[PDB]
Amino acid sequence: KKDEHKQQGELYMWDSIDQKWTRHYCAIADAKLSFSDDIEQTMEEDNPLGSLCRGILDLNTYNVVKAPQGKNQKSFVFILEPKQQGDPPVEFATDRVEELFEWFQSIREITWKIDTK
Repeated sequence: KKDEHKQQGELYMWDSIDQKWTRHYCAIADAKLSFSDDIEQTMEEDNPLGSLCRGILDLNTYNVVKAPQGKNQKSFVFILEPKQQGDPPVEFATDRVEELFEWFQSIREITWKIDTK
């Protein structure tokens, strides 16, 4: 028995702004991943726009790499490496082994693997 369904939830991304791990509302649609701004750890100084889609990963020009021993107070981290030209990388992390293999395997399902013919 198997059932396909959109993978949506929360994730963590390295924030050099405050050098810490905040909570972001992620959601994969079609072949892209959109993460929203802090939903509780908001650092709005003057309460800017905020909006919903703070950023999206085309997942068509990146590379996933399982970072060992995690990064920055982490033990399990994954880094995205753009393939466009000279774009910056992005670090991700979780608090469980299941959430890690679940969210990161999906990100890889679009980047690490690409079926086009």
